Amino acid sequence: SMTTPNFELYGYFRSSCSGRLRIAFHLKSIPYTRHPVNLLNTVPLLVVSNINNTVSPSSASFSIGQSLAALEYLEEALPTNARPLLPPISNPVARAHVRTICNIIACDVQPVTNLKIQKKVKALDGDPTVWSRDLATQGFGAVEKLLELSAGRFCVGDEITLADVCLVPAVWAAERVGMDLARFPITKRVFEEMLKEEAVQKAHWQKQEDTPEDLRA
Amino acid sequence: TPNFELYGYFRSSCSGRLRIAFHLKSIPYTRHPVNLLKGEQHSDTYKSLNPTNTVPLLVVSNINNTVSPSSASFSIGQSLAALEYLEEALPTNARPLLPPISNPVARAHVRTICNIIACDVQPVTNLKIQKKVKALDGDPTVWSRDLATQGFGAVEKLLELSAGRFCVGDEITLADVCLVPAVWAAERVGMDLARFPITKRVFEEMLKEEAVQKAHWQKQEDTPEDLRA
Repeated sequence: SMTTPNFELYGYFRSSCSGRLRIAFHLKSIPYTRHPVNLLNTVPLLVVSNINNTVSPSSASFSIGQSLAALEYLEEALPTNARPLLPPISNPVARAHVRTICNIIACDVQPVTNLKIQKKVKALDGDPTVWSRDLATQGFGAVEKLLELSAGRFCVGDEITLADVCLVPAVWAAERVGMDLARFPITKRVFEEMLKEEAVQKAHWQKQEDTPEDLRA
Repeated sequence: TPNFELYGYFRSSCSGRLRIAFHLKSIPYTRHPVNLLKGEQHSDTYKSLNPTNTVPLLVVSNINNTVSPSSASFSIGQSLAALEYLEEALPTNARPLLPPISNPVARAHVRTICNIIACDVQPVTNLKIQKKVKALDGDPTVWSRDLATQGFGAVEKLLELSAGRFCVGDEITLADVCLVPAVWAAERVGMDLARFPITKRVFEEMLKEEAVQKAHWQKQEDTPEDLRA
């Protein structure tokens, strides 16, 4: 097998969904072409080429506009990669726990606290910051109860999984609306352990090419 | 103890996904209806079933729980995780709902469709967010209709690339299982399904399936008499 997928990521330094993929690519040492897209229509968007597109066979590339599907694609399309981000298939219970945590974040927090929805909330004369902070706080409470069951060094045991990959950019996004991370001690410990990772530092929202100077670290 | 217990509600779209998947795969389960309109998920009987109190809740029993080994059960409060769990925990089931592992591109396409519904539509148009919108003095029905119309436009674009008889090719996948209750939820808020011709056709093809009829929101033990059909 001589199959070598080519990856290009249309992303944004501050997008929490783009940050999942940045983290996942660095942890797995998978080279990608970064195409920054300044949001101030889908971001992120991962374009995979040099593959068999079994959906659109005459097409050179295959697009994935949803970060969770893009993450699972990385797990499935690269079976020889030295770092799986899921427990193995023979452990469906641990995989379900990992996916539960990803879904609380990807389904219960991110979609109700993004720019699009904050704007809809301001259109109803609400306070988008308060709306987002209360929803993030509630979602992190559910994350924390699941981490009480599974966390070791990381969200699920002592290895990094997709759960930690989702957790990190969601902490960045939650802190921006003033959520107090200290309310969720296992989440906080796992977050900090993840920031010790060089791959997480390379994926950092303050450390990308399109990070504005005011925001750089 | 049953292998599977679904605490569901007849008109919950996430519960609908699970009912459809169980019928499609002929997997026996025990149904406990929890009336979300009466706030029954806060009652004492459902106390010890944490999460906090989510509907649907899938309780899985008689298993080796490799996360909490002192227990022979676990519960899953996220329908997407629960759907994937059925695929992996029952690998020899007569109806797999994802294309095989040797076609990761088609599994990615299926997951993308599920994610649009499960991430971009259902969370912003569910009962919790509608109540929040109502408290702002907005119209929750209009809010949800706009958001579902927008999500369906993105689904329809993906179906243009993949759909045959069903969402992805000619076989039922998890994309179809997510689509059906999403169409039910969207129509409930006045979305015009005819604007999305591929979605409409796939939805009508799914409604030909007896399993979908057994999972139908109008055909559950807890469907009120005036909503039955």
